[PDB]
Amino acid sequence: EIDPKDLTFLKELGTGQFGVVKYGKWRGQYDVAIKMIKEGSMSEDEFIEEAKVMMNLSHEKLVQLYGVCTKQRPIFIITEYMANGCLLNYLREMRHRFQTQQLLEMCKDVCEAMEYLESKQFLHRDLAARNCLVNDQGVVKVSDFGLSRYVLDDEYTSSVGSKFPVRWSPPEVLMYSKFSSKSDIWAFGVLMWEIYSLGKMPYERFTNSETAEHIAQGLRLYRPHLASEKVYTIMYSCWHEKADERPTFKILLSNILDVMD
Amino acid sequence: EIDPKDLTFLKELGTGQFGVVKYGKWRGQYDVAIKMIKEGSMSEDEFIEEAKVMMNLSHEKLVQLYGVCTKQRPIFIITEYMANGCLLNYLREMRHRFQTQQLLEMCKDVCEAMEYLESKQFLHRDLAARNCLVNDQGVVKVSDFGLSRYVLDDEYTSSVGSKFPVRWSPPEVLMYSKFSSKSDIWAFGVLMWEIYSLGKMPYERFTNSETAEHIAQGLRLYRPHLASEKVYTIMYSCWHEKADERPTFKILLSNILDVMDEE
Amino acid sequence: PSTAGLGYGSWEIDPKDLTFLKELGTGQFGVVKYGKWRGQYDVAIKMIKEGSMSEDEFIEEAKVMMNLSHEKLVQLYGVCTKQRPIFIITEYMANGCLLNYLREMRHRFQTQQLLEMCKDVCEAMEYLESKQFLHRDLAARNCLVNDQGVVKVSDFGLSRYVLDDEYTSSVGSKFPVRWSPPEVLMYSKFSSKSDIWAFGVLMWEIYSLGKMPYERFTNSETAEHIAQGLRLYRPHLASEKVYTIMYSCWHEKADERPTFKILLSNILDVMDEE
Amino acid sequence: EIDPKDLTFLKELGTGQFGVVKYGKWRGQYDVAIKMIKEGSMSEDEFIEEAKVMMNLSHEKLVQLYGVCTKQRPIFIITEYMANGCLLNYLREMRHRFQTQQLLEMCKDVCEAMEYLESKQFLHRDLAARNCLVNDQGVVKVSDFGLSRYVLDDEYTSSVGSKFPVRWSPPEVLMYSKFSSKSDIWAFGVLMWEIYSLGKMPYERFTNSETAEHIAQGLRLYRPHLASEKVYTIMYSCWHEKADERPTFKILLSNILDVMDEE
Ligand SMILES: */C=C/C(=O)Nc1cc(Nc2cc(-c3cccc(NC(=O)c4ccc(C(C)(C)C)cc4)c3C)cn(C)c2=O)ccc1C(=O)N1CCOCC1
Ligand SMILES: */C=C\C(=O)Nc1cc(Nc2cc(-c3cccc(NC(=O)c4ccc(C(C)(C)C)cc4)c3C)cn(C)c2=O)ccc1C(=O)N1CCOCC1
Ligand SMILES: */C=C\C(=O)Nc1cc(Nc2cc(-c3cccc(NC(=O)c4ccc(C(C)(C)C)cc4)c3C)cn(C)c2=O)ccc1C(=O)N1CCOCC1
Ligand SMILES: */C=C\C(=O)Nc1cc(Nc2cc(-c3cccc(NC(=O)c4ccc(C(C)(C)C)cc4)c3C)cn(C)c2=O)ccc1C(=O)N1CCOCC1
Repeated sequence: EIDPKDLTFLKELGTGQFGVVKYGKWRGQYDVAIKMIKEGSMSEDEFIEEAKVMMNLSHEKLVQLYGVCTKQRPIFIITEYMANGCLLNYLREMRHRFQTQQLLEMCKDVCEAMEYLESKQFLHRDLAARNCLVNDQGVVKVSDFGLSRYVLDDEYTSSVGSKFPVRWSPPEVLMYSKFSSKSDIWAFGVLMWEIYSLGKMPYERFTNSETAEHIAQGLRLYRPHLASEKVYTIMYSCWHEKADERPTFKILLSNILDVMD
Repeated sequence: EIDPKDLTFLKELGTGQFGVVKYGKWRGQYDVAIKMIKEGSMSEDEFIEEAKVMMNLSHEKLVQLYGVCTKQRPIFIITEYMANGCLLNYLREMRHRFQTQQLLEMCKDVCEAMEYLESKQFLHRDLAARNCLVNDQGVVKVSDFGLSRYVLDDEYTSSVGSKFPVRWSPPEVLMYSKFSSKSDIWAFGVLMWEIYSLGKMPYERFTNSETAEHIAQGLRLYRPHLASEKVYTIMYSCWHEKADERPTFKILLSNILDVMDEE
Repeated sequence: PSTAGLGYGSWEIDPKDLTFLKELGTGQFGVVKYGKWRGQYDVAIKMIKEGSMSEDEFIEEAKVMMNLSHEKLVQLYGVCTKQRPIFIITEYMANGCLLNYLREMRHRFQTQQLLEMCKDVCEAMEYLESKQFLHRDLAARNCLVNDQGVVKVSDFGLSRYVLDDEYTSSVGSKFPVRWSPPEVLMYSKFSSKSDIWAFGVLMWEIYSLGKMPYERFTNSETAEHIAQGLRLYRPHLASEKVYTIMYSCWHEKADERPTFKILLSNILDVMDEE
Repeated sequence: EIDPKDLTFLKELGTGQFGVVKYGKWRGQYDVAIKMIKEGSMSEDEFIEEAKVMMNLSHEKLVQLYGVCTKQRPIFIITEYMANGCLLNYLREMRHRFQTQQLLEMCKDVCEAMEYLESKQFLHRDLAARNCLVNDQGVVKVSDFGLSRYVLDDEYTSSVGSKFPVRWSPPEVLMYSKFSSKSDIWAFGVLMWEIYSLGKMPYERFTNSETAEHIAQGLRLYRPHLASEKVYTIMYSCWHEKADERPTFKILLSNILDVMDEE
């Protein structure tokens, strides 16, 4: 719960699924991003009671949420800042000409966060590159975890809506709307592909409708040019037909660790 | 050698590095493709002189040489016709909608062919999907083997020419132009990638001179969409930096089969 | 970028009203699919792949294209630009590519049928010529057939927007060398008259029932030799009267080539002569 | 058309209805302000095809449009640069404390501009001190005249919108969306009130809904303290309920000129 005395508004980050997001300083001290929830976008009545659970999710590879402004419509959601912005925007730029070692740490940065969330029995529900944000330390973090539950937008919420993350959804979500820890695993593997493909669109020559059938039909994404054969086996592992035969994040962390050292 | 009196020139099959290619009937029964070897394209003495070592080569998966015509200028080279045409054009097509089991088998037909050459100590020196043709039965065959030896274009034979097969070549060729079966091995792996990717150009967004630097800095290609985790493993194995650590075609054919038992 | 603020109107289609049904193959801009719009209309939908198109240029300028309406053009319904990839939505031609249709030895024409195909295209081209719009890649591969067997011209003026160096440059692998006049090959001088040159070649493609022009030569050899005045011979199933029309398209001097209007008049005269 | 290669982007000047505006220089010389038009904020096709009429509007007291950059996105609109910024701020300074003569001279500058637009059958349609700028010479000039027509925002275009200029609109605009020379006249009187009140908001203790209701009941702005009776008579003449009894900018300029000789 953040009083707005601390809150200065400096520059705007973008307008997101919940409307406008801003960056400033909270406490004239700790740099923040500032979600200014647009009215009617969010199930705030749902969000408020949860919010304790969400505030008690602490990890260094998570974009922590410092607090809320509940004594206003809009509500303000305050998060830590990532000054290097979108993972996707970052991945695409070849100016780094990113090293393979780099991309792998980037997967590790995420797996770390997801392992924590997994042990918290907490689901992202929408794990993608776009929902990852990079900081001044070149460190990538997971954002907007479990906030999908409160989206009021029929295109987003619905499995055939314009906004539903079909390309990150496992066989079961697409069919039975069955979200589990393992549906989180399916998305992480696709993120891994996004990272290795340096910002390429998954299934880019398929539409959302077509993607959703051929996922059932059994086909899968490529091994991106920069992935080793092992590095691929790890991502592909996320993609087992039966969800109970996919690894946990914990498992994926060990496989990833093996590869580095 | 063939009597040119037994060749009838029918349709066109386009043009090649030594010029035009035709299709015809040899003796009026064997349907054949004739190369006509244009002026200055080929090292002509130092062709027919080895030719018997290219001629005597026979395998189910190589496109068969039938002969030549050398008493005449330009010389003819007479080869087995392939209906289903270019691997690279065959591959791309929607009408096939290629099954992954279909790609690996096509990888098997190519590897079988390469292994036989390996046995007979015969380099190809330009292996790629552009250099494979498809018969009526969707059988893949490798052609034009050894012909890179006699080519009289510098752009083709010079590492940096605007023809040189840069995207299909190993570090030891790109930097010191050293050819063995292992640079023929490097070529197969890229070919697998071509097949699994349905006709994508390798290293598409890098130019030939750029790629020639980049592969020489350690990196490679993306295992294609339809490429399995184990399937990539084979194709990758071909791209070892030290040529010794790359596999033989004989091992590859086994590895492919062992995926074949399962997949 | 998108179409907002540009006054496209109904040309900016809401993709929610699109159904995707089958793949149709790939072109220079990537995948194309077949589908329905509003549950009522057969369409083809291009999905513009990344890096393939000068999207900013296309969007600013595409209102001219959308306003092209002729029964012999494969007309554009509209675009979806509030998203990526962009969708280009056009009418569906059920009988597909012209060359396969011609090459179909399963179908055997009267020659009068081939001339009618030439007329259809000429009519499409005369219209474009009237609107001062260059097609820039007229070729049989870029012609489609409806279920009445009518031939229509596709993908006019979209060449402007390709980013592939090899397609754009006259020295490139994908450039339409066999359909280009000397002034295009030597000087990159595009005009209504390069479209005329191409049309003559297209007529040759039709009357040869789908042969590739100059195919004994490479792209670079063809370029060199045309500049040396090489011209295509008369297809066997082509009369001298017909051959004369296509041949007229190939005068070395652009100014001496006919207009599409002149060509249409010539084609009608042959039809009506005999 | 302006070649943007000729333009430098040297300072940001905040954000308007169409988005960001920046300070810059044109061809090394001219000081310029550049509107970078936000996508979907403007009906750009409509503006462009009438834009010539605007460009040619030439008067000393108008913020001159110099040109446009449209072979692009975002589109640019390039104008004269005004150093002392928006009038409303300038007025709200006792850092500058005006004589009343300065205030009247401000009214005359605007009235001169309006008389010219009025002569061109061109409506401003959003005249207010917010849309008036002051150059380094202390001249007030009218800005963004006619650009209201091209706004894509129902909040601004709708009479009951949150952004609509309710406080500057005559009853026939509020009731009937009837814009004319006479609507610009009413707005001008409100603008004179803004000037003499040193930037107070008109009808301050009423909301837009209240203001509309009440002006139809005949509520009128009171005489600002620095405004003489003769000046108040002039602004008030702007506010007749019946549009055809409001003066012209020609008549208003004459009255202002008369006060200046005498007062
Ligand atoms: C107002 C604070 C101030 O002093 N600003 C300032 C301005 C200038 N010069 C200047 C500014 C602008 C400008 C900048 C932003 C936004 C707009 N408005 C629009 O673009 C716009 C208005 C209305 C409409 C409607 C269609 C009517 C709704 C549409 C768009 C404008 C106009 C434009 N020009 C040409 C300028 O010259 C300079 C300096 C300042 C300033 O900040 N200071 C001046 C000196 O003391 C320091 C502060
Ligand atoms: C790809 C754009 C980008 O890189 N932006 C960017 C961000 C940034 N820092 C941060 C931005 C945000 C932020 C801003 C706008 C919108 C959102 N998203 C949501 O609000 C949101 C998303 C998804 C959901 C669901 C629940 C999953 C559906 C809900 C809400 C966000 C997150 C947030 N934080 C914490 C940021 O730190 C900095 C800089 C940029 C940027 O544009 N660039 C930086 C790199 O170079 C310049 C470009
Ligand atoms: C993809 C179009 C296609 O299908 N072509 C096609 C091929 C075909 N069968 C044969 C083609 C050739 C042939 C034709 C031209 C050029 C070459 N290459 C060379 O001559 C050559 C290549 C490389 C080198 C080096 C050594 C690398 C330098 C030298 C020379 C070739 C090989 C040859 N043979 C023997 C063929 O059988 C038949 C038919 C087609 C074809 O046009 N179609 C296929 C069926 O549908 C209709 C269209
Ligand atoms: C020859 C195969 C065939 O018949 N295909 C076919 C097509 C069809 N109808 C349509 C196809 C397309 C279409 C599909 C893919 C790619 C393209 N090309 C481009 O998008 C393109 C072309 C040129 C350019 C430049 C810029 C000029 C270089 C860019 C892009 C096209 C055009 C489009 N429309 C509108 C179609 O209607 C229907 C059916 C078939 C087909 O498979 N058959 C025909 C009927 O018998 C069965 C087989």
